[PDB]
Amino acid sequence: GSHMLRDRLAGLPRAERTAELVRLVRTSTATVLGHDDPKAVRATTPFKELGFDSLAAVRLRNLLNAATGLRLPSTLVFDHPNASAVAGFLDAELG
Repeated sequence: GSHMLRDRLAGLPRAERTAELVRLVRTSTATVLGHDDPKAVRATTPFKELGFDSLAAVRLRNLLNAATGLRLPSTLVFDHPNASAVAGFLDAELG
């Protein structure tokens, strides 16, 4: 109906989920830079290059919060070389 939304959220497969969070992570990531340009990301892009450290590293984690439910690890933007990774760390956090 509609309320089933959630059910669908936690009802989607890992793939779709990853392919979903990824897309978000990508846009979100680039968003942290203060720009809506995904062309500046390919999932497997260098986060460090993207311009992530602490503020930009948190700004993303802050948004990613609405993409996972938690505050994500402060190292998330450290152990993750690219978004493709973030998708994982987040997935593992979702699983």
